[PDB]
This record gives sequence, structure tokens and C-alpha cells, in this order.
Amino acid sequence: GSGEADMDFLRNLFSQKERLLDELTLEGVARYMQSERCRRVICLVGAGISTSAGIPDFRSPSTGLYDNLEKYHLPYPEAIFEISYFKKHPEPFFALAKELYPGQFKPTICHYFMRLLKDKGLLLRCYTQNIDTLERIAGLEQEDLVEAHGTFYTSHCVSASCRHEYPLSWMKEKIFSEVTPKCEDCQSLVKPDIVFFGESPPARFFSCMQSDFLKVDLLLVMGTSLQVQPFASLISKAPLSTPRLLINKEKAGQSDPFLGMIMGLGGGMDFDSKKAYRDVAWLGECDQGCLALAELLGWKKELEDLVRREHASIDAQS
Ligand SMILES: [Zn+2]
Repeated sequence: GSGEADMDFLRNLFSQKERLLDELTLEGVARYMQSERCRRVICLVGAGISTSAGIPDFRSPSTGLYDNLEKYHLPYPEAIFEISYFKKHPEPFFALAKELYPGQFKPTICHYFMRLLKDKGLLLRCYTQNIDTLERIAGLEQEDLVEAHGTFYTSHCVSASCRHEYPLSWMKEKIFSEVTPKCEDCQSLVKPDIVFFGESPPARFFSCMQSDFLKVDLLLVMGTSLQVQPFASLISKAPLSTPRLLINKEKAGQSDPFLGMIMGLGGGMDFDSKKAYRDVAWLGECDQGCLALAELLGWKKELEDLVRREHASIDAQS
């Protein structure tokens, strides 16, 4: 390949060992988090943090969700999230969005735990797979978040020459009234800032992925398998001394041999080999693990009060 020199040029430009936990347990993590050294925490979260809110298993065809979409005849399943298809045929996506827009679910204990991390100046960043808006509803702000698949909170005209922004109430009204949103300036489609196939993600995603893991003191991985992009790559970016806690129902089994080898060679999770020194798995429901961890930090009541207050505020304002 005559391209190898160019690939070497870029790789050289973009190229980037203590035991800090006294014990590989939740209790050890909680003590570490109270130590001076634990200043910057990154959470990586997936669908398991929202199950307890009632968010459905979207893999199942058996719930409300997709029946309404038969009439559209998609040419392949991903077409509903592909930008060139959306531009010609926006209706299927907007029919799905009607189900997915927030309003019907509240954040979980796990979300509010991340709100406490923010309140306490510990949260460097939350990387989320989810598109349920629950992190934002819990009070994490855009600067706190890298939403891997984007967000329904913000919306923009799709034309690169315009890119007018529209607020959630403007969109939600249109979607609920089954009016396809058009830009008032240029008449192009307006879509929520969900990152479609074929679309560029916000630049800040890469910049955060390239910076944040250089000086992170603790990774909290909740409600996701380790073998999911981009998370597989991001945990292996942390400093070798940085402790990493997984809170999830189950540890995933092996999913592929390249990804598996890569993990093992690259500084993937090691909870229980003879070389284990910094990774902890806590297996159970995300809410239960965050309750437990909060109790260890002396935050039980603060967290309880926060959940109750915020849930009541959602009731009051619905
Ligand atoms: Zn426009």
C-alpha cells in the first residue's frame, strides 16, 4: 500500500503502574473515592442503567414498539437511522421517535448517583450509549456528557449551510402531532441530534475520548458489557493505575476472538487472574450497586432525598 506512509504520519500524531485500591471490592473503591487521589471520575453507561425506569428491551418485537412501522417497508433495518434514507423518507424515523422522545420515564437511582458525582465535583464525564434523555433529566449537563448515539434534547436543521437549532418543545409538539419538522428558515428537515449512520458526530466526542482518559482517576462502568464500542477501547485508554468498577447484572461471555485477544493484550478488565490489581466487578442491578456504593460513601440519605425530590418534581410538572 502506497498509503502506509500517510497512515504512519497520522498514527504518530494521534498516538498517546501502581495498586491504588487497598482491596478489589466495592468497599475498596469507596475508600479510594474518599482519598485525595480520586479527583476525576468517568462513568460509561448503557441500557442496564435504565431498565429499572421501565425502558423496554428494544430487541424484542413483542412490545408496542415497531408494529406502526410495517407500513413503511424499510429496505434494511438500519435505514431508520441512516441519514440518506431519512432525507428521502423521514416518516419512519419520526414514527419511532414518537415512542422514544422523553416524557414517559423518570431517571433511576443510578442516574441520580451520577448527579451526586456532578454535585460533588467528581464527575469528569459520563459516556452513555442510551438515547432515553434520562442523564439530562437527572441534571447532567451537555458538558458532562458524551452521548454516543446523540440526543433527542437538541435538534438541528440538516442542511450544512444552515444548521438552525430548535428546542425540544418545538420538536415534541410536531412529533406528537405527526407533522414532519421543517426548518423555518430554509425548509429542510429538522431532526433531533441522534447520530445517524452517515452523519459526522460532534467533534467534541473524539476530543473528549482523546483527552479524558489521560488523567481519569476512576472508571465506573454501569449497565453495559465491556465488549461494546466505543467502551472496549476507552477502558484500555485509562492510566494503568486507574481503578475500574463494573456494575452490571452479568459479566458478558466471549463475543469474538479478535476483540477478545485485543482486549487481553490491550489492558482490558481483569477481575480475577493472578495479575488482577485494579478492576472490580459488582454483579447485580445497577440501582442496587449504586445504592450500595452510596451507602459506603455516606451518601445514602443524600441520594434518597435527591431521588425523592426530583421524582416528585417530575410528578408536579407533568
Ligand atoms: Zn435550515
